[PDB]
Amino acid sequence: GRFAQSQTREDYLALLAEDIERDIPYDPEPIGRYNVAPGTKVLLLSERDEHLHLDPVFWGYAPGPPLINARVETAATSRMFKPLWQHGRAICFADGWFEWKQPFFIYRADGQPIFMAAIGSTPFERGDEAEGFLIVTAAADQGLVDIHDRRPLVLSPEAAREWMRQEISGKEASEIAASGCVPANQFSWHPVSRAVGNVKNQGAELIQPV
Repeated sequence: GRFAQSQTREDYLALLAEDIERDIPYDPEPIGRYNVAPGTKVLLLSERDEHLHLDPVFWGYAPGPPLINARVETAATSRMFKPLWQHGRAICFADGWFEWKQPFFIYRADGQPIFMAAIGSTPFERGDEAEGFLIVTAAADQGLVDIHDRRPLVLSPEAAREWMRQEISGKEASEIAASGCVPANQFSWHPVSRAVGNVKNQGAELIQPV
């Protein structure tokens, strides 16, 4: 599991929320992460107290090496994940994600951010070291099948906002996940350097065609 989250907070928030619906202090500095790895703290978007918040949350979830993904096919009915599907929905924004067929970087053709569905342990603001978030995954569709069998569940801006709502049930979230998934025809992709494999590599070049 690996993705890029390189731009500024405002770059990611433009499609999701007007200024007054956010409690996300202004910071003009790019997040600047070209190679986001599991087991690190990642800026995670969620809704509480009627506002969007951005909290640094552990990418991983360990029961009693940590899990990093939750399959959409089973998460909502999972004995482990069903409560998180109900109460711990979030969004992890990104520029695109990496997968290894030879690594590829996958991103929206229109250049807009991807809003990846996530589930995790609320309250997110507690900075838990073990009970963090997971990225929800789906089966690869269309051209993506030739790269890998899985992909992140990516939601449209409308669906991402709905997904995060505390007034939305697990059942409603399952409907939103189905109808709001961004299909593969909306993405482009290209091979990138093999350097992305080593997490010590963090340069801007990692997302460029090779």
